[PDB]
Amino acid sequence: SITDYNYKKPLHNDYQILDKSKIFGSNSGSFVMYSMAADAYYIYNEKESRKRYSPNSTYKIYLAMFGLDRHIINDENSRMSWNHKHYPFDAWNKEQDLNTAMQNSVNWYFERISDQIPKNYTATQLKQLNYGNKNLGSYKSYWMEDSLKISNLEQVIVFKNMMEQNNHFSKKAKNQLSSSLLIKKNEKYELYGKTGTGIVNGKYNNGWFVGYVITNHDKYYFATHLSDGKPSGKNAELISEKILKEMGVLNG
Ligand SMILES: *[B]([O])([O])[C]SC1=NC2=[C][C]=[C][C]=C2N1[C]C1=C(C(F)(F)F)[C]=C(C(F)(F)F)[C]=[C]1
Repeated sequence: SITDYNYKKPLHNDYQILDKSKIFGSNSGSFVMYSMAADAYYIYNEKESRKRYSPNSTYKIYLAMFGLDRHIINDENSRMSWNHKHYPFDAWNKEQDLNTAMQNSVNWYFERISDQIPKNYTATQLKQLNYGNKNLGSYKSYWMEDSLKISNLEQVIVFKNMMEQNNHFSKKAKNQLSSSLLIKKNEKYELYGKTGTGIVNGKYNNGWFVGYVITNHDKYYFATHLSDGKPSGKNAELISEKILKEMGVLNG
């Protein structure tokens, strides 16, 4: 409870300090990146990077993986019919597959997955993944400004480990998840990721962008968290992309 707001485990790694305060501007937060070739971490605002926040829609990454693992969806059929409930976003008011659900951050699709996953399986997975505080609370949308929290630094460690280590998750599930996360591809790179946005009292409280980049030469996992200013998922994405471009990760 007391420091389940904080990730205190140190890195058995090389960790390079960054200054991206100019790109963040009047936004508060942190940026973490890991290079697979260097096996090294680059961090802006290491202090903020270890403070745990609700993952919001970034957790859909994991609900997707859990849904694939448990065969709730698969590569032949990940489609789910709209139940004819009018949401205030037209992209939600229709049938979805994993790709559209992930792209448009359709809560009801991922809530429908969560509803079919037994709590004991989720507790086991968060323990094995080392996902943040692993706090499931009431087990009702626990990832949306609720009990479950994770740090920006952990967003990178946990995602990298889940994808890159040989674990109980199949390659095909990781591949289908990856496809759902692809944002941009040109001759130089592929950019994958997921936004998250928390809203408290009609105001932005918490912005995320978690993802990875494949180039010709390397693979980088990264995440941006915004705690203040204009802390939206969209804004976290723009900041991520400016930082990655500057660092030579994104060309073209
Ligand atoms: B996840 O991205 O963190 C979920 S975002 C989310 N969930 C809800 C529930 C109720 C009301 C709003 C809401 N949002 C925000 C949202 C956004 C945006 F604010 F983040 F921009 C955008 C969209 C969409 F238009 F579809 F792209 C839907 C919801």
